[PDB]
Amino acid sequence: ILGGREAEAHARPYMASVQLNGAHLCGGVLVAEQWVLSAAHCLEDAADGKVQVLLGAHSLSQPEPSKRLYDVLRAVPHPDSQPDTIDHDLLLLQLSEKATLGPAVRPLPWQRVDRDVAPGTLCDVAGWGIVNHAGRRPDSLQHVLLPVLDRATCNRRTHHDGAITERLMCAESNRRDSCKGDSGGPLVCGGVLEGVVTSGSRVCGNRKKPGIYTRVASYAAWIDSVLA
Ligand SMILES: O=C(Nc1cccc(Br)n1)[C@@H]1SCCN1C(=O)Cn1ncc2ccccc21
Repeated sequence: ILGGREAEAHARPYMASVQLNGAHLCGGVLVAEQWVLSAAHCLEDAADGKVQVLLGAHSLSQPEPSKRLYDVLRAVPHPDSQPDTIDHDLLLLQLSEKATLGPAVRPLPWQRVDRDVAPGTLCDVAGWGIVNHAGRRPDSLQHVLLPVLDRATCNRRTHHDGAITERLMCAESNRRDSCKGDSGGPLVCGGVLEGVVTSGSRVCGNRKKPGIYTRVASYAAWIDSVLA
């Protein structure tokens, strides 16, 4: 998270860390007791290794009572996802067993009604992604409040040149943004999951290239289908 604050310890119980060989790769959001929603390209450059979801954390390294590592029993990518495109950049991970729910582990209600988030709405994106352009990996959870940018502005040739589909949404990127490793993370507006940070390689902190987030309500039927 570029230009953000450190998150309040365990204030976002839905928050998950998709890790490979004890190193954080992507953010994730607990959508059900045994399901974590993330991005489709998080396990791409992955070598022979242990893929695990960390729940109940604030610090990745320090011990916490709430912290629990889970094995990925099933990794369901969106059928229409491709490595080449940021479209349908969703991946549902089923945990080895149901998550032990508590004040620090609670699934987030995700938007089921397909309505665009009103441009200007202040949304909260959190993650353990790089905090500076030098690539400093934060140990503790970080977050930033970004206003939703309208698709028309986002699709300008100077911006994303029509790449933002009706299934995607945007947020402002002037210094304050989401970045590398924030991918797969949640975009929460009014305590409800609206977007998922894309795992597509982009350029953070520049206002002319806004943040791209996959609208969950746009893929509500697929999520429902998988979780059942
Ligand atoms: O690269 C990734 N994770 C990573 C790398 C270094 C440091 C940290 Br913290 N996390 C994940 S796994 C493969 C796709 N990923 C992305 O973060 C993709 N992505 N998402 C935004 C972004 C910006 C610049 C470059 C890549 C970007």
